[PDB]
Amino acid sequence: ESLDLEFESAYRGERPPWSIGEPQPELAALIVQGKFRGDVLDVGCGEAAISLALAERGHTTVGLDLSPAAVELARHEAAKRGLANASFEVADASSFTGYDGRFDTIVDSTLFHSMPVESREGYLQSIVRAAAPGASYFVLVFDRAAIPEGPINAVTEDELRAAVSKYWIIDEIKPARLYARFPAGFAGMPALLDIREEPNGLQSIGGWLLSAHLG
Ligand SMILES: Nc1ncnc2c1ncn2[C@@H]1O[C@H](CSCC[C@H](N)C(=O)O)[C@@H](O)[C@H]1O
Ligand SMILES: O=c1ccn(O)c2ccccc12
Ligand code: NA
Ligand code: NA
Ligand code: NA
Repeated sequence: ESLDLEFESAYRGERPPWSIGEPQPELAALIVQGKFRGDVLDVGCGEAAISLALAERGHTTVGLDLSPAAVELARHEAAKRGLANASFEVADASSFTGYDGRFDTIVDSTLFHSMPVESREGYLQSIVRAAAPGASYFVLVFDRAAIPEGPINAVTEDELRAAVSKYWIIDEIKPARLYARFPAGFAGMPALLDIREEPNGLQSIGGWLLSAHLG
């Protein structure tokens, strides 16, 4: 019912498959299209490869994660790179304040399914409160067709639309790939999940890419 210990352990190295050392490809694709604007919030940032990429491009970025190990790793990576633009804080995405009207772009790179269904309303009210007028919002989340009921709260397209449309104006929801480097034999033989083998030793699982804004 709570993943806090699991995420803390995965970041402490007791490396996470989703820590691919680059922003998620579906989200990098939006960055090159010029969709990321002004001050950015990387919500449930983890090791924050997307925050680092945006800070290198000139954005002032803030990454929030419930995991103190994730925050420390994100801060350690920004310091190795000599980034002054990127900051990180330990926070619960479902219930945080102190950033009223701050951000022009809010990105959720796989945080969405990493919290309980019941926490979604608190999370959506928190990020809207943290949004500047006319802010953009991007979500990359697992598809319920690929990830079953259990520790991960993956969504159907209709479920994602219903949840987010209450708070933001949705521009697009389209199928997407979530990339990771899984260990050999991950999820068994035969495999209990549909894991696609990708070029450059990567794997991917089915998901959704949502694009929204305030207007
Ligand atoms: N309630 C919550 N508040 C903030 N972060 C949370 C959270 N629940 C889960 N998380 C974080 O959500 C992340 C999901 S994993 C994805 C991490 C990163 N965005 C990436 O793309 O690599 C983890 O870092 C986890 O600690
Ligand atoms: O194994 C995973 C557990 C949680 N998250 O969010 C992921 C994201 C992308 C790829 C893999 C994972
Ligand atoms: Na969580
Ligand atoms: Na669950
Ligand atoms: Na696509």
